[PDB]
Amino acid sequence: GCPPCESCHSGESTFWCYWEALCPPC
Repeated sequence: GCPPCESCHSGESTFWCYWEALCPPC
C-alpha cells in the first residue's frame, strides 16, 4: 500500500521511499 503522496519522492522524511519506492503519486 502506497502511503499519502504528500510524502515520498523528495517529500517529508522518507522511511521506505528510498527502499521500496513503489509509491505512485495521487
